[PDB]
Amino acid sequence: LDNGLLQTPPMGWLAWERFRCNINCDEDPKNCISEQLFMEMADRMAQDGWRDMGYTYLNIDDCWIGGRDASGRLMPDPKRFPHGIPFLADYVHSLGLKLGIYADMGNFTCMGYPGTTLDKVVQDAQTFAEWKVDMLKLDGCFSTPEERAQGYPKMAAALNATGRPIAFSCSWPAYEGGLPPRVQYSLLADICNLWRNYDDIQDSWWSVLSILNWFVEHQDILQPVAGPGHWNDPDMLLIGNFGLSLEQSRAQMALWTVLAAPLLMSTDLRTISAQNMDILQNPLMIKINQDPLGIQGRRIHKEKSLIEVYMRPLSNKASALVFFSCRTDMPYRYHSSLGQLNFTGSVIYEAQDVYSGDIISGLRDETNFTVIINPSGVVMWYLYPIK
Amino acid sequence: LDNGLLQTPPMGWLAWERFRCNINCDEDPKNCISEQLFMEMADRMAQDGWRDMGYTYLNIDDCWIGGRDASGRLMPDPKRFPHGIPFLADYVHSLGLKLGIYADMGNFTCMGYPGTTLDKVVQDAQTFAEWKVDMLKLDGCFSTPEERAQGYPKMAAALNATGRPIAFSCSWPAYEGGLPPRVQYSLLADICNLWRNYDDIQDSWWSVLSILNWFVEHQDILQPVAGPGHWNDPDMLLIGNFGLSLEQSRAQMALWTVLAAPLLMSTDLRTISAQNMDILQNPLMIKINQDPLGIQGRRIHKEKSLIEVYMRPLSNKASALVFFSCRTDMPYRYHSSLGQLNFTGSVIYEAQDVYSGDIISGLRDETNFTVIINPSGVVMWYLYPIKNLEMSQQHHHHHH
Ligand SMILES: *[C@@H]1O[C@H](CO)[C@@H](O[C@@H]2O[C@H](CO)[C@@H](O[C@@H]3O[C@H](CO[C@H]4O[C@H](CO)[C@@H](O)[C@H](O)[C@@H]4O)[C@@H](O)[C@H](O[C@H]4O[C@H](CO)[C@@H](O)[C@H](O)[C@@H]4O)[C@@H]3O)[C@H](O)[C@H]2NC(C)=O)[C@H](O)[C@H]1NC(C)=O
Ligand SMILES: *[C@@H]1O[C@H](CO)[C@@H](O[C@@H]2O[C@H](CO)[C@@H](O[C@@H]3O[C@H](CO[C@H]4O[C@H](CO)[C@@H](O)[C@H](O)[C@@H]4O)[C@@H](O)[C@H](O[C@H]4O[C@H](CO)[C@@H](O)[C@H](O)[C@@H]4O)[C@@H]3O)[C@H](O)[C@H]2NC(C)=O)[C@H](O)[C@H]1NC(C)=O
Ligand SMILES: *[C@@H]1O[C@H](CO)[C@@H](O[C@@H]2O[C@H](CO)[C@@H](O[C@@H]3O[C@H](CO)[C@@H](O)[C@H](O)[C@@H]3O)[C@H](O)[C@H]2NC(C)=O)[C@H](O)[C@H]1NC(C)=O
Ligand SMILES: *[C@@H]1O[C@H](CO[C@@H]2O[C@@H](C)[C@@H](O)[C@@H](O)[C@@H]2O)[C@@H](O[C@@H]2O[C@H](CO)[C@@H](O)[C@H](O)[C@H]2NC(C)=O)[C@H](O)[C@H]1NC(C)=O
Ligand SMILES: *[C@@H]1O[C@H](CO)[C@@H](O)[C@H](O)[C@H]1NC(C)=O
Ligand SMILES: *[C@@H]1O[C@H](CO)[C@@H](O)[C@H](O)[C@H]1NC(C)=O
Ligand SMILES: CC(=O)N[C@H]1CN[C@H](CO)[C@H](O)[C@@H]1O
Ligand SMILES: CC(=O)N[C@H]1CN[C@H](CO)[C@H](O)[C@@H]1O
Repeated sequence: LDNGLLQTPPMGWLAWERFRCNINCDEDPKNCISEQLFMEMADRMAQDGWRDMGYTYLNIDDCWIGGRDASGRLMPDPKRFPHGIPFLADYVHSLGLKLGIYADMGNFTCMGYPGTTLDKVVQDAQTFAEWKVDMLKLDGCFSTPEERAQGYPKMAAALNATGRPIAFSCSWPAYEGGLPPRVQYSLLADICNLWRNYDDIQDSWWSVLSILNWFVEHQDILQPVAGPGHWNDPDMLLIGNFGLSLEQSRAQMALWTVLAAPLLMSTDLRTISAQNMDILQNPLMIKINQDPLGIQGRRIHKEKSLIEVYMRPLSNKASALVFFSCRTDMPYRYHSSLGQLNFTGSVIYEAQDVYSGDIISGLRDETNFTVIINPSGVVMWYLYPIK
Repeated sequence: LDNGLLQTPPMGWLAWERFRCNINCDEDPKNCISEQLFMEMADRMAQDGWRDMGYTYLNIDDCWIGGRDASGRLMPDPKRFPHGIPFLADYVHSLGLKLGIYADMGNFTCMGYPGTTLDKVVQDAQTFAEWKVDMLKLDGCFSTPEERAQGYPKMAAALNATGRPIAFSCSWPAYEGGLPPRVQYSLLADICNLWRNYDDIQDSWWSVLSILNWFVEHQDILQPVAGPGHWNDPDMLLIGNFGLSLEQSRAQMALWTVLAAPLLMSTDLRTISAQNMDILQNPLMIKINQDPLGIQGRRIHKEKSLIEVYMRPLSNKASALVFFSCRTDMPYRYHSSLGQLNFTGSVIYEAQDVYSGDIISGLRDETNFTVIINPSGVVMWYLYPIKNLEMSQQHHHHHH
């Protein structure tokens, strides 16, 4: 979407995966969807390095809505958002952050809150702009395909007409199977800054693998459509939650990075472990994710050993490689060379291991190397030519 | 098997899951299958609390064999076991541990090492006893169903005839589909101390779930067969390795305990984290696993919320309860009561949370309670009539 926004993938925090539709503030005040939750997360992002590392969006998901007023104007739940959304936008802005919100193209939100029907699209866009929102995720429950086909373009146009830059995240393709012929990716790129292609992530390794598999199965279609201002979105990071092991957490970060995915966390920033912070705040990893060329990577090799190799092209003749073990036994010594991974001949390279920080220098295409990859884990290199 | 052994489930360490068939000692001396590996693991078991908490077996799996000598006697790989197996058994015994070994009822071991064919069953049994081995796992690759039907009883008879008590772990049912009519559990209970019912565990939560699902699906058949001296074996613990999260690691420990499973670790004890050691060395957890009645537990409740409840009967009218969340979203507040979990009579109970150590007092059947269960995780209670506390302090003694 040609609105000047998200020339690199969005980084931030999104409520949904970890906090879901918990509205029981009487019994669970610390974890319910509420103004307090968002203010506390904003504070952590400001104070604990997140904003400084690039994590700038703080996004509200489903279950914020209270109703519509006599003029049809959307309102937040007054018990859980007592000061209203402008208050929260202003608070987040005072901390150098951006506020995202959520609506549904359809009669109701997925969890049954008031929907943004076709006849409400313009009003709702105007309300969000008036509130000084910075991003909108438009879900697609409780609509027909024809309604979504009218609605998503209508919302892009309505947001534009407000004059406020609002990043636009579109769930449209996920409701239509994610693929041609029903999904038109050139159309999506013209109307959306990012789109959810596929199924919601859940807090499990199986879920991560299911998403990775669908993305890699369809990478010939998906890889070319991503670029500055228009990203594929394989969903939220699980890092900091319950379902991923340490190796798996590091793997998701590396693989989302090579896929030029949004880095939208969804975890309790108030209690996040040092180990998990270190993954998410890895400076080179973020540099790679945020590479200005915005070229989504691909799986380039799959071996009978169950080692997979992904490659992302980067600025300044650099590349990212992710060596990914789908083995479930023990560490594996993977033997390769840059020549076996299709690199340019006669060039000499240097590599930095993104997780260890160690430097491997003087690699020619013919140079044999070994990387040790743990099960359901990765080794990631940032590689560039040297003199 | 009525050989006086494994009146409670075996606890120990088995090389296979973590170290597999790594024989490259030239490139990987610290992690290859070798006498050094076993000696270092024994030292850790003796020094770091494992033995003292009940982990007594240290078991060799596949890939130890060098060949057979001119008389047909098994030899370990001389480059990897330069001192021989008797030396290793002696070393392990000197630390108060027991040594397990591995063979295959078939032409070769699964990784292609010399097989214990029917003609070698007796000789190999005699060799193992002479080496002062304490446990034998008998795998089933490269055999026919008739060879297994002959061989597993033949090995049980051969071990018996050596006069040395050797705990006998039989893979037979895993090669027959794990179920009647092909598997005859009444025979297995008479010839084996434990048996691998089902597929090999791998270092993933999906694997743990697949095994749990199978045991729960078939628990009407499987639960009654387990007891002192004859256990079901759902395979090794994954705690300490790569695939399980913290919540999953605690779940596996709890569920294996409720199932009266062996607690056979397979992890690098030299680098295991304090957090994972704390799960595996939990004294109440181990007490429950080792309960002298040896009654395997069952899943007693499954709810549309994806919370499941398992219960294991214990000594002195105590019970273990595991509340298990198969949810994949966020912590869940599970509301229940003992009455809803088929506790009847007007007994007043107390519970200890096995992981937190917290005590919950004054539970009657009607008492509403809430437990907070994390996704792919558990809450586990040791539950007892409160009158047990008093009665346990009011026993009276006299000299004989
Ligand atoms: C509502 O919708 C409109 C229409 O889509 C948006 O207006 C567009 O905004 C974008 C982003 O600001 C503009 O794109 C930029 O144009 C710059 C100059 O282009 C001039 O020349 C072209 C022809 O060559 C004319 O069409 C145009 O009128 C301009 O006069 C470029 O310099 C920018 O380049 C950027 O990208 C390149 C590579 O991608 C980088 O090398 C640069 O560094 C730089 O980052 C960019 O292309 C676009 O021109 C606008 N179109 C129109 C018709 O006005 C509104 O932004 C939007 N409003 C809201 C609130 O959402
Ligand atoms: C080869 O195979 C034979 C079976 O064919 C095995 O022989 C059995 O060995 C076990 C273990 O040693 C024996 O079990 C023990 O019996 C002891 C004596 O009980 C006798 O007396 C009672 C009468 O009171 C009879 O009912 C009974 O049949 C016996 O004749 C018990 O004292 C032992 O108790 C153990 O367990 C209790 C807990 O339950 C503990 O408190 C005790 O401390 C103790 O550990 C035990 O039950 C069994 O009797 C033998 N059976 C037969 C038929 O002889 C061989 O062991 C096996 N050899 C090898 C090398 O594997
Ligand atoms: C989104 O909401 C609209 C408007 O509420 C839905 O349309 C309405 O749907 C109801 C029933 O769900 C319709 O009632 C039906 O009327 C016919 C008349 O013959 C009757 O035979 C049926 O038994 C039933 O009562 C109602 O007419 C209709 N109203 C309007 C104004 O269209 C729509 O179904 C919802 N869309 C989605 C995608 O969920
Ligand atoms: C287990 O082995 C026997 C014997 O196999 C022979 O010796 C081996 C070392 C190897 O070199 C084999 O190729 C030899 O055939 C197998 O029984 C034989 O089966 C073959 C059919 O493949 C048949 O021609 C012979 O008649 C059989 N020989 C005898 C002595 O019965 C047996 O099938 C193997 N079992 C399994 C489960 O693989
Ligand atoms: C790389 O390894 C291959 C196979 O292991 C070997 O044949 C070759 O000599 C090695 N190449 C170099 C340049 O050392
Ligand atoms: C337990 O909770 C239910 C509501 O969920 C209530 O109706 C019932 O009376 C409670 N029982 C007791 C003993 O407090
Ligand atoms: C594809 C898509 O937008 N899925 C969404 C489906 N609906 C929930 C909230 O109800 C989340 O927003 C989830 O991310
Ligand atoms: C059921 C069974 O014994 N499976 C075994 C299959 N064979 C390997 C060694 O090769 C392991 O021992 C594994 O535990």
